[PDB]
Amino acid sequence: HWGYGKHNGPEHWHKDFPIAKGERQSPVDIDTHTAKYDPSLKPLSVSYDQATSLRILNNGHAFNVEFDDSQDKAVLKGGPLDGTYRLIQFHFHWGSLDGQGSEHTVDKKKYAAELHLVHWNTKYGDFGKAVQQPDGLAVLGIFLKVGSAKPGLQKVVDVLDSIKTKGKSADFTNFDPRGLLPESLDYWTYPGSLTTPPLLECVTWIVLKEPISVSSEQVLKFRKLNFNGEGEPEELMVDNWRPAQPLKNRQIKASFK
Ligand SMILES: CC(=O)O[C@@H]1[C@H](O)[C@@H](O)O[C@H](COS(N)(=O)=O)[C@H]1OC(C)=O
Ligand SMILES: [Zn+2]
Repeated sequence: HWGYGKHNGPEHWHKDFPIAKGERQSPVDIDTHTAKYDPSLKPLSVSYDQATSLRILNNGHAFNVEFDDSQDKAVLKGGPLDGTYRLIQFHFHWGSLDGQGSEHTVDKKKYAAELHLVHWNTKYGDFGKAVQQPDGLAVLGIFLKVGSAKPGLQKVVDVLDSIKTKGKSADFTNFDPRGLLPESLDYWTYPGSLTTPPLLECVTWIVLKEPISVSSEQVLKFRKLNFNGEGEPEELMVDNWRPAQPLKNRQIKASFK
């Protein structure tokens, strides 16, 4: 099926997933000088105090830190969002080199990686139904640049050795996603899609202006993961990012001037 290699990569997805060429695909390039400050946006509210992480899994495309979303334990509200969006998982996209890896770009600039915290609109009862709605999901995107270490990320980095290959998973309780946030919640926002198949156009993207720094040693460990299952020839997990798509009939709004 789909992947990021030369033969199954994003340039091919449209064949199985025609929506790949759709009205509101992600990611996109964020042109800081075309984005419009929107004074009517409410402050963004990240409420990750009761967050309950459960497990980390290598699914052959990325690794997912999964959260207990049977209740409003960790939610996202405010900003451009209507209602309550519940945290289900976070994951990353990254490159084979520090100059690439992010999905969204800022004035065409690629970051070394991009963290995605995925939430679903609780008005729809479950994730499956929410992906079928134009306001079904809210993904909080955070850029990673290489520099000094992010201590809050290190717990994640150390467990990757135990989920090297596709299908593997490890326990991952008591992780606090608040340690992954930058100091500022200034953001850009636009309507978009999942960035992997099925590429459903159900996402309100919230992309933070301020990157977090991670060390080269931290990102290197991301790059030791495998796309392949155990006992197969090694395909390093790198460059699992979709390039920017056309903005078309959309506007990006900023929470700041
Ligand atoms: C459970 C799972 O497979 O998660 C996917 C995975 O984390 C990652 O490859 O990105 C996808 C792309 O989503 S992302 N980039 O839009 O936020 C995720 O897909 C979805 C449906 O959550
Ligand atoms: Zn993602």
